[PDB]
Amino acid sequence: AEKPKLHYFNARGRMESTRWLLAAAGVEFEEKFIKSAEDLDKLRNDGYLMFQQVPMVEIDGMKLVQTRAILNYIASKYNLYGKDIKERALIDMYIEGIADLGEMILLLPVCPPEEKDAKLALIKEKIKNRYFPAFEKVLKSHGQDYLVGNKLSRADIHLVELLYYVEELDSSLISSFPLLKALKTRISNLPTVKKFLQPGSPRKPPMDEKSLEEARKIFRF
Amino acid sequence: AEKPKLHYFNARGRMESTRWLLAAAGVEFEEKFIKSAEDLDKLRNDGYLMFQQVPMVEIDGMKLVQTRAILNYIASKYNLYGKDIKERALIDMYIEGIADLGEMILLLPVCPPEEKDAKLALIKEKIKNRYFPAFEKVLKSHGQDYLVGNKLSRADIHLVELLYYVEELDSSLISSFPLLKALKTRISNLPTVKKFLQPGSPRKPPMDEKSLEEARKIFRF
Ligand SMILES: N[C@@H](CCC(=O)N[C@@H](CSC(=S)NCCc1ccccc1)C(=O)NCC(=O)O)C(=O)O
Ligand SMILES: N[C@@H](CCC(=O)N[C@@H](CSC(=S)NCCc1ccccc1)C(=O)NCC(=O)O)C(=O)O
Repeated sequence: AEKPKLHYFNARGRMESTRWLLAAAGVEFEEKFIKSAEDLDKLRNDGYLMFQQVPMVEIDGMKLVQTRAILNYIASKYNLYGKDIKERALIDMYIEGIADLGEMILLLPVCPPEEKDAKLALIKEKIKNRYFPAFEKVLKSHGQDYLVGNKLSRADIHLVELLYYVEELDSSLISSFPLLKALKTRISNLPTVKKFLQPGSPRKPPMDEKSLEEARKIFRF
Repeated sequence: AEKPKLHYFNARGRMESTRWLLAAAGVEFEEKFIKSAEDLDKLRNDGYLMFQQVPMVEIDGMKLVQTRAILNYIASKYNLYGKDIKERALIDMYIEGIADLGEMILLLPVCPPEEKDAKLALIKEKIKNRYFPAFEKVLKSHGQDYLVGNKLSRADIHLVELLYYVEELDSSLISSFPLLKALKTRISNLPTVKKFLQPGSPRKPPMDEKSLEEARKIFRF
């Protein structure tokens, strides 16, 4: 049990940001894929899940649930959480904006069909007018290669992950954000992240209809 | 030196857990209330809001947005975030469960009238069968006065705040969790918290009709 062990169903979902961070940190992990409501109930009954939910990661003797608890620990453990409390505040402020946007995109597929169009348009408007400007502005103001402390952090990893999902959405959205483009390229070419982006890795594909129906079967929603 | 300043409207909303945490830490703070969309637009134009939203807290030379960024910083600063990353992992796991429940309760008032009762019922069920059981188990597990590290942390503060909102919802819900009942009593009698719970503190009341209108008008939803 040297490898962290990720419990989740076979999809990006709430576990993918953790997959990215671990990979960018060069940490190898195992994944135990939930395939059925029965598998989830198994974990639930063996007392593995504090709030009866996944994501859960077995790491360092712990059974960590809650996405942010997992990410925070992993980021600290591998020195990707800034150097002090004030760097951490910037990292936290940045990645919480990223989380807000990411949550909107993550849930788009379960928007009621009569709300789907307006929600997509809202997401595009916020990307254009709120989130991309905010992060371009940060890069522009210190001119450095990384978001915080002139050094690779979880913030660059989380943001670049999001850039890939926005590109899947509408490849034109990032067009007028040169600094964001540059960041995506630099980060994507880091050896650990390059390897994750390449075919064959544990990186997961966009959720399709089949996958969405598996999640409804498993999590009973 | 300079007191923290809390930028929000005059309500609990997303700023109340910050008010609790600062107050519990014995930190005096000031509030600048937003009363109109025009006040919000000023903070925006002034460049004070990274994502054009509040909560915003001015603290130690930073304009901190994002509830979790704010709370994380304050928790670390006043030694309420555990003594090592393993304790922070437990704290994070606990408080993210508290966040999940708090979010359901926070947004209850903006449920459409034909969803209000169903949603309320779900909440009560999750309190009774998922969340209170988890936190009671943690307390029963080590038998100590505080959730983590045998010492006051943000987890105790965030939980007890939540126990007060649950009491407003349905005073019977806590009835079969003696350790939670006793935690609430103990934390409520810490000098700093006791003063916050007394009249005249920055502690805010439950949202009533007018408050909600002020919120729609101000934040344009
Ligand atoms: N705040 C928690 C949330 C955990 C959570 O919601 N877990 C889900 C599983 S996570 C999820 S549903 N993954 C897919 C998300 C998704 C669904 C549909 C379309 C797109 C994405 C779960 O366990 N449900 C069972 C239950 O609560 O009884 C966290 O961040 O870890
Ligand atoms: N993830 C962010 C979210 C901040 C946020 O949503 N702020 C709202 C204001 S906070 C909120 S609306 N508080 C009221 C809570 C409430 C809502 C509905 C019913 C009852 C209470 C805002 O600024 N909206 C304007 C905009 O996005 O353009 C954070 O935690 O800080």
